[PDB]
Amino acid sequence: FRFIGSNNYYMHYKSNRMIDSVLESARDMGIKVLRIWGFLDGESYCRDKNTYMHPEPGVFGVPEGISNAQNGFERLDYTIAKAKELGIKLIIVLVNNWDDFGGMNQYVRWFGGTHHDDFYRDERIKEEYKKYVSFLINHVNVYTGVPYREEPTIMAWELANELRCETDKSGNTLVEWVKEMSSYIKSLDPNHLVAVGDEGFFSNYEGFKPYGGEAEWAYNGWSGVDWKKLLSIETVDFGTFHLYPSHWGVSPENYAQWGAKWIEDHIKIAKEIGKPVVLEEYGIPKSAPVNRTAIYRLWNDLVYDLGGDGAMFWMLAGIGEGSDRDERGYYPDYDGFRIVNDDSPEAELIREYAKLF
Ligand SMILES: OC[C@H]1O[C@@H](O)[C@H](O)[C@@H](O)[C@@H]1O
Repeated sequence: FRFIGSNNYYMHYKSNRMIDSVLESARDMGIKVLRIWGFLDGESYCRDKNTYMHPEPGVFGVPEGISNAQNGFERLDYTIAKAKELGIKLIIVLVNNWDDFGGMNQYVRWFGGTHHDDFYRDERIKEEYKKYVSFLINHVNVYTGVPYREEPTIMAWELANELRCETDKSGNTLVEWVKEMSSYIKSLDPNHLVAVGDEGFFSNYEGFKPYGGEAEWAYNGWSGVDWKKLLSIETVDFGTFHLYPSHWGVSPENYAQWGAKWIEDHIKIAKEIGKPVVLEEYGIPKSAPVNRTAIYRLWNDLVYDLGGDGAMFWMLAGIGEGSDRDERGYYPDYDGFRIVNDDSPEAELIREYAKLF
């Protein structure tokens, strides 16, 4: 199974109209897999979206006594049931490295820690993450009757979006945490694939250096991620990597070749370990002084020709509503990476490549 995929982060708190639009757009475009968030941590983040998943330790869903709120499990249930109908598979990520939707720092605040990376080390935090993930994976979808652990529309669980641990540049903290949590998920759900959801950083591997000497930190272990070691974990089924040369220090004239080398290196390493590998987020800003579609074509050709298992752009949006609606009625392009199902050269490229993979 090889595919063109995408990402959408608002499938657990927006309306039926808006969810139907993203999933219908994916089906129309040929996008087979959508990577979505399965978390909403912290009372302030829940209140901001009027949607509750994990507002406090041991509270899953809407707090007793709060009325007029959405339950993010019910919105995720609706998303899964519609994806099932429309033939879209879902990768569902279980916490954010970043503060959007609470993330690791929200868990550290709950447990009175002092650094983001206490999330990997404090046993009280690790226990709360396992309680959350157990609740989610055992949750019975209210539109299908099928618990998520038995739902084939879900392709994979992912431990943590873009996990990093800068406080341990040896890589060992993340290896231990990924071993513990991926084994834990397999103990709950022996059916589904498990992956990490990280960006794919290397930790000073002989003969792997960045294109053009830019963004060395992504090759030399700065983030505390040793991707090869993570991919070798028995309870990890496939490797994930992300690609944003414009965020990482690469010059615009080097975005294409830096990204090309990044894809080549990840596929070579995963092929030697013998597990599948997915480029699960990539993006070039709409305003970059290069042809974004030709970069996306180059990177999709490389994944296709080198035998990578999937290429997933960040990100796909559909129609918008309320305060999230732009000049054409769509959910707005807030970050410069949005693609929608229109006549843009990027949308045309995605439709063309979805026919190939
Ligand atoms: O904070 C810097 C990092 O921020 C994240 O939001 C992005 O996804 C990364 O690409 C970036 O390196």
